[PDB]
Amino acid sequence: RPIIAFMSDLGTTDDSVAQCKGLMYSICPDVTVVDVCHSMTPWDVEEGARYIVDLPRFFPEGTVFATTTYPATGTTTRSVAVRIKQAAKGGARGQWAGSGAGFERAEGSYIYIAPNNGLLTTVLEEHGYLEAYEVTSPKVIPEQPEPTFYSREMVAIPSAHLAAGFPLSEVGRPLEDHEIVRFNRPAVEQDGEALVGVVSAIDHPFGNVWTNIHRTDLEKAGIGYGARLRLTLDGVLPFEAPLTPTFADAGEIGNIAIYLNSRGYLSIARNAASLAYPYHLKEGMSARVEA
Amino acid sequence: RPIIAFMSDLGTTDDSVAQCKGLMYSICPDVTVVDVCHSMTPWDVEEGARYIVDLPRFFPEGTVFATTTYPATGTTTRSVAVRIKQAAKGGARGQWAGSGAGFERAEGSYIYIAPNNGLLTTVLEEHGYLEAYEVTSPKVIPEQPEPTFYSREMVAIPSAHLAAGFPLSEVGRPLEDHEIVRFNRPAVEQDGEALVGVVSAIDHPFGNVWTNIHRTDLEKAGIGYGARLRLTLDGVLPFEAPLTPTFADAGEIGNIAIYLNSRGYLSIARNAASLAYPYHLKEGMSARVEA
Amino acid sequence: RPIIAFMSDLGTTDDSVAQCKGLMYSICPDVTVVDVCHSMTPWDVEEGARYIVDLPRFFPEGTVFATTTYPATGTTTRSVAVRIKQAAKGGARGQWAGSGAGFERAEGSYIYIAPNNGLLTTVLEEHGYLEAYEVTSPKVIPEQPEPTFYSREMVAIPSAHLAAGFPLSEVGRPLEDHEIVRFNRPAVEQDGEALVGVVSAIDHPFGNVWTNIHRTDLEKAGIGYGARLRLTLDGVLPFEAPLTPTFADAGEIGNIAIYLNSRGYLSIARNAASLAYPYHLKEGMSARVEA
Amino acid sequence: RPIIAFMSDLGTTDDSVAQCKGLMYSICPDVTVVDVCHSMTPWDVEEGARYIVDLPRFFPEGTVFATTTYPATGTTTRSVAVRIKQAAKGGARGQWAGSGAGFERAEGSYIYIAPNNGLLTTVLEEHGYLEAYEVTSPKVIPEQPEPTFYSREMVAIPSAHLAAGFPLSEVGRPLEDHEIVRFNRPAVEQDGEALVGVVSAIDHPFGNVWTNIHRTDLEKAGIGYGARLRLTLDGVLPFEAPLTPTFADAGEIGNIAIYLNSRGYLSIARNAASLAYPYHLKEGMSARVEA
Amino acid sequence: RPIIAFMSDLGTTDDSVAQCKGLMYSICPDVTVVDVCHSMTPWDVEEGARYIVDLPRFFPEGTVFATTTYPATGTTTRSVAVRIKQAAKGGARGQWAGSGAGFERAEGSYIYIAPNNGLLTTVLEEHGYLEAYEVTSPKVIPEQPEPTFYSREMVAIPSAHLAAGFPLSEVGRPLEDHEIVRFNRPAVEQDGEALVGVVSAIDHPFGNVWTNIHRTDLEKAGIGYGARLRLTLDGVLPFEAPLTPTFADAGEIGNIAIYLNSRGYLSIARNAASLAYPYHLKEGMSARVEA
Amino acid sequence: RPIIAFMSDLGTTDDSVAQCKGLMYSICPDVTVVDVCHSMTPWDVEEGARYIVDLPRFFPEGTVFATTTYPATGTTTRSVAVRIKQAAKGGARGQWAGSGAGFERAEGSYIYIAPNNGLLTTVLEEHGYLEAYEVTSPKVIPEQPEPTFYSREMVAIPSAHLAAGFPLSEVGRPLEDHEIVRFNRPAVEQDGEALVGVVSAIDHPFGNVWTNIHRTDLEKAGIGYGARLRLTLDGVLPFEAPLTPTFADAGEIGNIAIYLNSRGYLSIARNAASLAYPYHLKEGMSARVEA
Repeated sequence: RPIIAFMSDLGTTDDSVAQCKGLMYSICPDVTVVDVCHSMTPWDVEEGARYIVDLPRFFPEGTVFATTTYPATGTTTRSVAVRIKQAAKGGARGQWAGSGAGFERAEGSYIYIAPNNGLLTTVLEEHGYLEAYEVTSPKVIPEQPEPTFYSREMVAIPSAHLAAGFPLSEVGRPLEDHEIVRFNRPAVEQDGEALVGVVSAIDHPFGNVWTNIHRTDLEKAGIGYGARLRLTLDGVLPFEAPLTPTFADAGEIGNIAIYLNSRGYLSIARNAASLAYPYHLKEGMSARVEA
Repeated sequence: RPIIAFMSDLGTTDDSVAQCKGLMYSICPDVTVVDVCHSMTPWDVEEGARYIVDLPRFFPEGTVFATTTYPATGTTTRSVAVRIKQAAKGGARGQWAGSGAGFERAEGSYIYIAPNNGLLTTVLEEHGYLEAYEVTSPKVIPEQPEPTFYSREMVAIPSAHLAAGFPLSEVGRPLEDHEIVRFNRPAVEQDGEALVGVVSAIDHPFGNVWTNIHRTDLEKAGIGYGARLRLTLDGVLPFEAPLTPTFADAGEIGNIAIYLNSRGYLSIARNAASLAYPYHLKEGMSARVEA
Repeated sequence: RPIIAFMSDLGTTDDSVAQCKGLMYSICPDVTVVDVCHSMTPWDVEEGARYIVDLPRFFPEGTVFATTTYPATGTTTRSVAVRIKQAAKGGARGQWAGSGAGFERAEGSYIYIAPNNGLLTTVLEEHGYLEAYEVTSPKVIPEQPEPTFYSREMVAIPSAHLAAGFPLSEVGRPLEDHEIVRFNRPAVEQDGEALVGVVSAIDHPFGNVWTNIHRTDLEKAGIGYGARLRLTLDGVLPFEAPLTPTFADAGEIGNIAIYLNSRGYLSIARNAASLAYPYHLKEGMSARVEA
Repeated sequence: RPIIAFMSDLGTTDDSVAQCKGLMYSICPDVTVVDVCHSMTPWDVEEGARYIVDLPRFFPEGTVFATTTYPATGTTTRSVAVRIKQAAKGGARGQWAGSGAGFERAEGSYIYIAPNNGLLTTVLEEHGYLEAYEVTSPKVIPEQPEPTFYSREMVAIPSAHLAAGFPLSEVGRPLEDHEIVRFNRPAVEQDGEALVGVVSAIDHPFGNVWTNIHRTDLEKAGIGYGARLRLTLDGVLPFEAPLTPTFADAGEIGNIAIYLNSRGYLSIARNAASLAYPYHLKEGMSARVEA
Repeated sequence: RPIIAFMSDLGTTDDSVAQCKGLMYSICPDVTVVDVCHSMTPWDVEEGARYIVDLPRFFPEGTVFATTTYPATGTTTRSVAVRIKQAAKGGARGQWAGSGAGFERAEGSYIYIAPNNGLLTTVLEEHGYLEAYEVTSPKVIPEQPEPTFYSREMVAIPSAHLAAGFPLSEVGRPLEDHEIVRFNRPAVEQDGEALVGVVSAIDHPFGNVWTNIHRTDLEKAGIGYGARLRLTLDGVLPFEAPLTPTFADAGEIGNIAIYLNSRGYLSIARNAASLAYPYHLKEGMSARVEA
Repeated sequence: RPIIAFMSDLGTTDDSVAQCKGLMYSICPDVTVVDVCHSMTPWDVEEGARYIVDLPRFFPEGTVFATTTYPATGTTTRSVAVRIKQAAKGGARGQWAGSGAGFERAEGSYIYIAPNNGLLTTVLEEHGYLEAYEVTSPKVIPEQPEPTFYSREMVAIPSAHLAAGFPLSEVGRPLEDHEIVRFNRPAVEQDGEALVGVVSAIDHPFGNVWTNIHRTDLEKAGIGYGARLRLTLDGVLPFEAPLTPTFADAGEIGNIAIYLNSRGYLSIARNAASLAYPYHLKEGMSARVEA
């Protein structure tokens, strides 16, 4: 029952993803390929990271995550395959996914194969890893790899091999922690009683506004459900609401809610209407929260 | 060979759909998940209805349709699961689908699971149903559901359990008919010789115009195949043609044709050209027809 | 593991594709359906041909290609099914796809099924074919096809039967080469010591400019890696650079690279930046090249 | 997935069984056919029952037992198809079979199909049944059955339809418990402090002797492990020994051991030597035990 | 879904058959090997013929029949492969096999492969054939065959290739009819109103007596069900019984029945008791029948 | 595609093997179970050895050989699982099995699992081994094994786990060479010019006589094909014939042939007739050869 969950910047308007899928089913005959999304901004490793960090707990043990945008295609720079440690609990609260109490997952049950460009920064940060290797072996990549299509050559093809049970440690040499590339991110800043962050994403197609202020940052200022909040966007736009668990807790359609999203971050939205689209609110704008 | 066909307002640009899927494969490992589409206007129940009403006859018996947009997420509202009666004969004229004489479907062979928010209105009206239940069991939903992601918690997760053979009647108590929320289907109003209707959809990506005027509406006022027809849109733009089967019957590329769509409503289009896009014609415009 | 690769003009915004997939699973329960893409410009056969031509070397032998845009729906015109000859060697060097030396594909291993409207022009040009038949038999198409949906009736349905092992030569009469429709392909013309051509596509979502000038055309001019080049677009915009293997060989992020793409064509791009989008460069602009 | 386990009196020296197996693959192409044995004494239903009573706990759920000796072939009699109740814990202590703590089987997971001549007597005594039906529908048996081959016609063929998923209750009319034939079973009689029974089988190829005296029959006389016992066979030959778990607990090769077999019955044997054969001990000799 | 049905004189007491099977799976991984029998009397082609002649109608179309006893192992003799024409109807009345009306089989649908030593005589007589080839290709046999195991080298290995889809006509040169060895078949002789044949087999494990006098011989003599018959065996045993369809019509257990076996031949037996065994009746004893 | 090849002393007259196969299918649903044989003399390890020693080359790599005769059942004695090194060449010549030049088999591609009672003595001599383990883990055996059926509990069940891909080294502690029991192998003795051995087996159903004098015993003593030989059985029957490759090279049916068998060992037989049976020759009689 092997599965590959597939995330790229290849787009949905041509045959790029199909080329990758064909090779996958060739290497691992009865694999299931699951598309995450393929429409991220090319080269934005920070954005791709967001689409893959919370994946593991939803998926059956032994899932291979094939995640790629490949700015430096055709250079010396290679792919990293890693085995993660803890399929982290996620969510507003911090639980497993599934019916009942949830589906608890065993340690070291997921592999990520990605270019070594920092795409995995937040995966390693939240899940840890037990082992990591550079992907070099003639058995899992082409001997003459196409210079313009490294997602196919250096990610898709070897993810399929992994999926089929080609042993992880046989793909190439082990990498020291310092050889695995990370991007940097400003942390949530404190300002007395105030937390200062950024709008990290607009949640499409709804136009909810996700921040980088996490519950653990909030409850650092002793902030939890019911707290009467002021949340300033773009430095000039206050917004006052109490911290609620959902959209409908604001009353009337169109009314403002400040809440915790399903990845656990502080968000703002309207009840059954768009917040972000009418006022052109954007990823990148400042976000401050206070009691 | 269990199948879940999946429709949502989740979008195609993030990991939301993938999370649902992972759970689907976690619950029912042998399942095939088929995308319907994920790009409907959020909170537009009438639009989502349109994409799910015709599904059943095309699919193998035993298929679960997981269809969701969840405006009321995090509240007390619970999903409804229904066994439909008839896989209604369709086409533009009334038939089974498939090669030969088409594949006949036994009654009672499909299950829809959806928020009780009206999404199933046209499904129930076109197919009828044998049994309906509230989805409340912790055997098929989380004991602790995520307040802002009910499509995943209350539709995706239980559909998989239904797909895997969990007995329909164990998911929760049976619902009486009026407990199933309906949206209103405003009637085609008679004025003189003319039927005062509406454009119910633009058929993308061709840009044909679909109306809410059924054969039995034109039949009620005499109108049938071969009649010369005056259709006015938005109270401004007129068109005139005989009722025909396909777009090429109109003659030259770009010629207007008026027909019955592959589901039986009065439609209009150009031949191998777009009618809607160059004149900015929209869903919601008034549509009047006279002979 | 029979596979169907599916390319249509049906869009990603309604239930059209799902109707096709449903029938595909009804006819051939073990089938794996792989989406190529579904978002081509309606009635742009040259555009669709582009997304299907390079497909075959990537899939396991036996794969059926279901490829469809049906301008002439509901008329006399029937589909053509072809067993191709060579699964060609593609890319900037010309080789097999996959790990190792690649995956060698036996001759006559692939079937295409398409409207006889010229969609398969570059497929027949590049792979050749061994047999070709008109798809007319009631065992493989509906006895009464829906007039306005020929992709479902004349392509998807019979593709599934073919995937299931229905003998190719039984779908209808064999076709002589002259009965298979082609579109015109603009030649490369001469003026001074310069190959004159055209921009054949914008590579989305990167903004890369792909021309129709083949490596074999440059090889006739005496041009391999490292020759300074004057490439003019639209008849006013000039560019200058040597032929290099990848984007990184331009130096600075934003610098011009002139390369051969993963299909083997003269192309122009920016290193980790977009060329086409900022200057509104388009499929169809003149493309003149000189050393 | 689907399994048929087949036990017959057809022998192993001709094509009888292969004619059946071929019909099984014709009807259910995915089936796996497991031979139980085919060499029972023709018309000896007590012997045939022995080879099938303990079958269920060992096989995956859904498995079908095709079990036949048909002395009444060509007459008005029909087979009975039964869904049994519990896969009832077996062995010299009672437990599920398998690695770890064994494999748990849900109730109602198995189907036996057999002539209604008493073959299933001990199956129904030990496992119970939830439902039972006469096999008469022409959907599952030949319209014109071979008169002298009822094993193939009324057992094999319909066994395959059941394995394929035909509804049990659609094979024929339900049977009241009294319509199901049973053979008479020798009771364990009491004579002073002693239990008088019978030799129920010789265990080939080891020459072990099995009696019809159960662990439960012994618990009544206050007999468990380590009790010194005397056993008289055929009315002439006596033996004396304690009750031990295994053969090697007797010491010397060839030493007498008295134990409970893998079904929990009072047995007698020699340690890695044959008891029955040198002495011509036979199924059906009197068997008397006393402390 | 490819199938090999395997009949040999290899015996059941060693690894000989496992050796052939392992090769069979090596060549054709997806294959199902179905045992006919392996216990025939070595070098008795007439007996091996009886076990293979009635096989085709019970098996799915495409079945390869691998049938071998090889007295001439290690010489210049080669195997023969044949495509049979008609999968003949059989049984007491002459019908297709299976439920309902039984499963009709297409012409040209089975392949037999055997040493050219006469084993196929009755097969070719009953079914005819469309093509016959000598088996000599180094693609289907070893380049250096084991001199004493031609059943493995020249039947088992090639059958696997055939079942794998290797083209029949490529195995070697086509054979003319008289190149295929036949053994002599002694005719049933007419004697006034009587028919004079022989006992062709004892039907194990029951000890029913099978003659070579076919139903078409009987009906040519005016004999049919309900005819009062004298059937003299061994010259001196004038049995008397009506020709009845089955054993039970004889009445009491042990009573003599004269019937037509599942091959359509005149037979004699006891109702639920053995005829051959207690009186030592054997293959080769004269059989005369008359009203 | 996993295979268990299965050899035992369980017999074919009851449900013992069926019990083992059901557990095999429970554990590894997609396994194909191949019967070697089940009719060896109980407790005779020398004989079981013979049926398993030549297996490897004929089978697909990854095959698990489940081989068992379990005298010391119920004790502390445990099963040993071994990964062999060399899938040795065999036959008279010394080659690979299969068509063409044969199918070479990679090093360490087969696993044997057997009681530690010496059944593997000849497997390890012929094949070598890379790793050997005591089978003890509750992951691969029952926590409470049935004391009279260790073949099932300690061989069958764990062989299924190994076929299912449970890591070899995790069944229990590694075993040193001297912890692996072997039986005695009294050797071929040189008597000046004579070689003195023993009749190692009578080849059923043919009654050919196999010695333990190998081809290397002969080629070392300058005896190859063509040699005029004197072969003395029982110390008193001095047969005389040339060394030929096959039976038919002796001329007339019934004639005496001295040859090399398919295992490579010196043999005597008749051409198309039995040597052993008429004269009651036996396994264990003396066997002297000389030129």
